Amino acid sequence: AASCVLLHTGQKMPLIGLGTWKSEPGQVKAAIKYALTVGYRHIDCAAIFGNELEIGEALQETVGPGKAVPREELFVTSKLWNTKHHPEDVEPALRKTLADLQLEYLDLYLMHWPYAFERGDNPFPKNADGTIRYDATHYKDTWKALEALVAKGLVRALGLSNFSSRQIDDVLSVASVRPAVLQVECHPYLAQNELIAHCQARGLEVTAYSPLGSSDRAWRDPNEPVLLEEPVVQALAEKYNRSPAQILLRWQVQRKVICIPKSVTPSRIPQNIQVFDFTFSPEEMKQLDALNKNLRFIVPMLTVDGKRVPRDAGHPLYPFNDPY
Ligand SMILES: NC(=O)c1ccc[n+]([C@@H]2O[C@H](COP(=O)([O-])OP(=O)(O)OC[C@H]3O[C@@H](n4cnc5c(N)ncnc54)[C@H](OP(=O)(O)O)[C@@H]3O)[C@@H](O)[C@H]2O)c1
Repeated sequence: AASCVLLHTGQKMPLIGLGTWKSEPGQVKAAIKYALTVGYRHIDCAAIFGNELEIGEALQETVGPGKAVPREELFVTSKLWNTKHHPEDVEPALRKTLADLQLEYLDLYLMHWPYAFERGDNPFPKNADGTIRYDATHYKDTWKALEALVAKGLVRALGLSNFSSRQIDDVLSVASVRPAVLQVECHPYLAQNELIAHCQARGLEVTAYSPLGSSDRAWRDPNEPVLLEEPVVQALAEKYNRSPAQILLRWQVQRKVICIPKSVTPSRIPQNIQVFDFTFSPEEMKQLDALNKNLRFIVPMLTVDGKRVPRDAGHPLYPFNDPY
């Protein structure tokens, strides 16, 4: 039970994938192997997560010309970190990921963010005051260097992560290799309808990260409301005899949006992919659609005067200034 969408490159990309953000080492390995046993065929990774090494070890014993899962039947994604936007660094950054992942090619390689950070070995270049010392490379230059990778057959498809509609069109206006996927935060509170309509218009499929709301991200502490716990989600969870998260994921699945739910919990892993045997009626979709309130949770902290404000909102290539 795992449907998929067809990318413009002709690749079959499963609607459900295994997220690995914060899936620390000594934990993601166990998660990966079990996920594969339960049907997962789509794994979502990132160099910044600092766990691709352990992921490579899991795939080294579950995927191969002998294991239970053929390499070609797996869809592996990864992303180019912000400190590797300079054209020169792009291939070394990709290769490194392949080394850690122990693969010969990625099925999808995404630019993690449209804005760059000072190049170097420090994933988070700060200075004195502790502020992030950015870089000025434009995403279009990083993108052309990313295209050379598809040429060398190191990556089958390219995509964008955290890009705005304007930035997406900016890449499309000069692309020799067109983005196949747009990965953004997406769930009932941030439905991304406008962006989704935009991508459909540009031939890009949409991947939703933090589909459950990230439960509490790597930084958050409001007080309410909580995506899970919304009465509609609970009502549907009761009606279809499924967990609140399955309801959130099914919602995305039903509207053809790819989801890469993250989990290192044995009992949730199989549940997060088991969202293909039930369906919501049009009215229930409407009810879930009504939860939309253009609210995004995956943004910075850099607390200032007892106030939470975006840390990188100052970057000229910041993706969240425009409506979408
Ligand atoms: N491109 C980007 O910029 C970007 C950024 C961030 C993340 N991502 C990707 O998106 C993936 C998922 O996003 P996300 O991890 O932020 O959030 P998410 O998948 O919405 O939520 C993950 C949290 O939900 C819990 N959870 C998982 N399944 C559950 C279930 N069935 N019921 C209740 N709780 C459940 C997890 O706990 P346990 O693990 O303890 O089960 C974890 O604390 C990441 O792993 C990563 O691959 C991409």
